Amino acid sequence: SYRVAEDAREVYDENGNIINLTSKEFDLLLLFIHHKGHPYSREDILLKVWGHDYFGTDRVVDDLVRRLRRKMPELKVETIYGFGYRMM
Repeated sequence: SYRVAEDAREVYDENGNIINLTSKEFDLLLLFIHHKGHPYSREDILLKVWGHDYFGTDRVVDDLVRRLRRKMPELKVETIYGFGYRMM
């Protein structure tokens, strides 16, 4: 339902509306779309999006996912309760 330009870091919906993701939102999108079905824990996402020296709340991951899903409601992201997220 989306055209994802990984060079321009832009997303276009099926009608050609531009969807502007932040850099972390785009990184998260790439984790999902190239690994469909894979269960990502919150820590897994943190290490790949925030890096190796972040020790704060994992609720930043939940926030990032919600922002991505509000910007891209047709994405088949699913919450894995108590664990993390996957995209089908």
